Amino acid sequence: MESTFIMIKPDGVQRGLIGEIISRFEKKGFYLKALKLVNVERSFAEKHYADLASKPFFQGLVDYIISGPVVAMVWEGKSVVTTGRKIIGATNPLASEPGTIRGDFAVDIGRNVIHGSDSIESANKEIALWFPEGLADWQSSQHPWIYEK
Amino acid sequence: MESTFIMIKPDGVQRGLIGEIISRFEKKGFYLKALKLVNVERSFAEKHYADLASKPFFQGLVDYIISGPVVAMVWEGKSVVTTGRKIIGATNPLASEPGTIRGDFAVDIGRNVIHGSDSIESANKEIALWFPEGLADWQSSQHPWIYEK
Amino acid sequence: MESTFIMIKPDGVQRGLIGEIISRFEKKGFYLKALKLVNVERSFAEKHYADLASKPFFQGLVDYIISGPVVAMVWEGKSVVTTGRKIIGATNPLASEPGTIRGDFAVDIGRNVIHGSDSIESANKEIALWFPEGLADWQSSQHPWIYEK
Amino acid sequence: MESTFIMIKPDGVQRGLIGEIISRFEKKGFYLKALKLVNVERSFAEKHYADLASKPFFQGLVDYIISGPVVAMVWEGKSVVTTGRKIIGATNPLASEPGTIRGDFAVDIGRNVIHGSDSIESANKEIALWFPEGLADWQSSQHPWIYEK
Amino acid sequence: MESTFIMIKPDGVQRGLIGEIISRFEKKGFYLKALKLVNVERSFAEKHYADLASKPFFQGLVDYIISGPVVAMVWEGKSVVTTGRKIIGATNPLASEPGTIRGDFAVDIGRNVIHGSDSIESANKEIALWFPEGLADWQSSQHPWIYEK
Amino acid sequence: MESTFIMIKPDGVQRGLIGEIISRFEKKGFYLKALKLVNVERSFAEKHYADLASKPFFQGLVDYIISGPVVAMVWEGKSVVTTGRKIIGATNPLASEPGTIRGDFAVDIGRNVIHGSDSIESANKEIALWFPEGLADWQSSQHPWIYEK
Repeated sequence: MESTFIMIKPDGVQRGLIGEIISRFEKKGFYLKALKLVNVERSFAEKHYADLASKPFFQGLVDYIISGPVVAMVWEGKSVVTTGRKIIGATNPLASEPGTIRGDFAVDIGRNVIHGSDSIESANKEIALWFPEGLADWQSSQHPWIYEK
Repeated sequence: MESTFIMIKPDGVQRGLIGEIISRFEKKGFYLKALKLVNVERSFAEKHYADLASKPFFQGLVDYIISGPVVAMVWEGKSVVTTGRKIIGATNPLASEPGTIRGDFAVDIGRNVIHGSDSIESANKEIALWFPEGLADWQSSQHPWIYEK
Repeated sequence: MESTFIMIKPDGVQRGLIGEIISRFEKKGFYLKALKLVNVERSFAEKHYADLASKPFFQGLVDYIISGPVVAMVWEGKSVVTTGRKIIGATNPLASEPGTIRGDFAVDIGRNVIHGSDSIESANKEIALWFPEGLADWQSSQHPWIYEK
Repeated sequence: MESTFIMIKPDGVQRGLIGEIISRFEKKGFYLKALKLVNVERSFAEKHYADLASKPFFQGLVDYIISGPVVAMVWEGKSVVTTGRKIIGATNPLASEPGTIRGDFAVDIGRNVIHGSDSIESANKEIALWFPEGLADWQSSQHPWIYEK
Repeated sequence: MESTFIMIKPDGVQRGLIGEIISRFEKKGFYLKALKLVNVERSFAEKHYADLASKPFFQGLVDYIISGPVVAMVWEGKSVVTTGRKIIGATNPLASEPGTIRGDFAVDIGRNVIHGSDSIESANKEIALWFPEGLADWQSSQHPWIYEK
Repeated sequence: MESTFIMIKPDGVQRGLIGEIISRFEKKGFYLKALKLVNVERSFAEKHYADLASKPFFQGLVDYIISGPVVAMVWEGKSVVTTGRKIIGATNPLASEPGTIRGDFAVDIGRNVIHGSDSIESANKEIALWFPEGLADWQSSQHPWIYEK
């Protein structure tokens, strides 16, 4: 029942990786509980990157994330926060192992295809930020085969 | 620039087919312009299936679409309304071709995984219904390789 | 609940297509009820192809099937007999459409990868012949999403 | 010519992963020498898990493995025992690397999809238990390109 | 031993479809006998499209084929000419069937991803023009499982 | 703009892995700049392996590489030399991780499917030797989405 925030970045949209990314999370056994394709504006972007407001690359982060639509998602499951980062791979795509999303698809840190919450507290914050409206809840018929007890 | 409405039905979500379906439209070269996971309510379901209100099965259609979340999508491209439906495949399982979405995944007309607009006219209507908020516009850098001129 | 007999021929095994073929039936929503890797003896082969003993290429069918192990399967589902044949594609892989098993993988009628029962009465005979030990029964937790009611 | 015992557990069957799993071993270049779908009997399962008999989670293992059919397999090839384990991934899916079977597909240690022999000695034991009748026989035409010498 | 000329057009290259296209011919059982990535020069293009010199779309064809590199190939196998064309699918994207290359990837007749010889006579001519240096020869270890006799 | 030499060995061609290998490089975001199917002649093989001329296994290497056609390629991108080797996986398939080319496909060090340049120095020498004719020039429409700036 842990939940995490996964965002496909503008480059992930442009390079036609939306379905592929979602499939990795689906096949893993995680539950998609929220999803929307959205164009972000500066003021929202500034809130998402709030932790980095004092960084000199802050403006570039904001300039980029508004330059194309992104796909915002909430995924739910056991250890989905840390396992979500494992699926995504390392920060630098070139250090990311084949088999991970960044390992298979990315080469440039500034074009790293996807974002995943770095921690349970970051996730709760990110989810409240991106999905004020809440989630589209459901119960998977495969629950008893994905999970024990 | 033609657009169509495409919905992954409750069985599509439950059977873990969301990414696979999206990948097929992406690889075809179509542009995703709206996307969301939603739990549908009765009156909205009744509006969506309005054309069938006098049919005996109308109630069943409504009950089912409200029984689980769906993925609502808008796709844009040349002839996307009919080509969208070609990729989806015939309604009747006996008539579906291997290589289409229903040809590959569906065995029951009542569990047909996905549904696309019949016409430009009905698409316009479905888009206005499902996405009052409008679309997330963008321009693909692959445009000049997908389309001539 | 209808069932059909599906057999991967010795060329299917040799060309490493066992998993791919099984995945196709699984993804379609059919239920695997029996499965084994078998070396076939001539008298058994002759029983399998009994309804063809009068023909000249009867010996040809028989020799082919004893030339290496085969994978014998029972698949269960709505219209699985006809649908099984549709997925397999035309007998002459030259006429087989891309998206079918023979359309994707085969070029020669004498190496056409796989066999599916041609009718319900043939399926019942074949299942009785290959699996007198019975089937492995189970209920899929995805049943209510693959089938209506 | 080394051989190992690989078993797709009931959740692998239910989640439709049979073909995918077989494909990974085929593509690696390993040779399938035995295959059956089976419903496991309780006293048989108690034997298979004997080495864990005095462990706490022992009865749970026994209860679970007879709760649905499994796919029992023998695979042959150089270092197939250790390499089969490498393909399968870490026991705890929390640790399993993307690109491995459990890394790609599993989230719960109690629903970890598949089993492979842990050593040559376990393999011999498991193979004698599950396939007392022995193996199917064949020689791959790809042998001289998979192996040297 | 029949051979055909298959060429991936600049849009096929730009959209990253090179490996995918080659895979489809490999899996079918055909033999790659010649292969090169090449930039095409205007007068060579004029020669390739010579038979269309009187047509008003001639110059557009010439401009387009030289706007990017192409992957020129020779494939060999039974009925490879007509089957090559079948794998490629209909010229017009409103007609291309899902499961074919154009069916799966193309939406515009002017950006149709790939070319295949339309007849044995055309093949022979194209092969002589594009590969006067001849072919690379080899024999596939899979020949006896792809072909009978 | 760094470039590397990647060669699919005879076993990779025989096993029908050509397209699958190319796809992995395309999907990562690298640019194919040279590609051809070649029958290597003894004196050229001796040049390619010149660095190992004093090794006892030198003649074995030479014998193998001329036994069947290879696919020679040049790929370009950020850190493509080291990244190429990462995608390919460990030299010994006992160590190669699932997700890498050798991880997924190879089991014998002597049949390790593919080779990539081990350094920028080696890559330059290899590119000069295999592609004296030079590289294809083109600019990917995806460049601004693969690379920042």
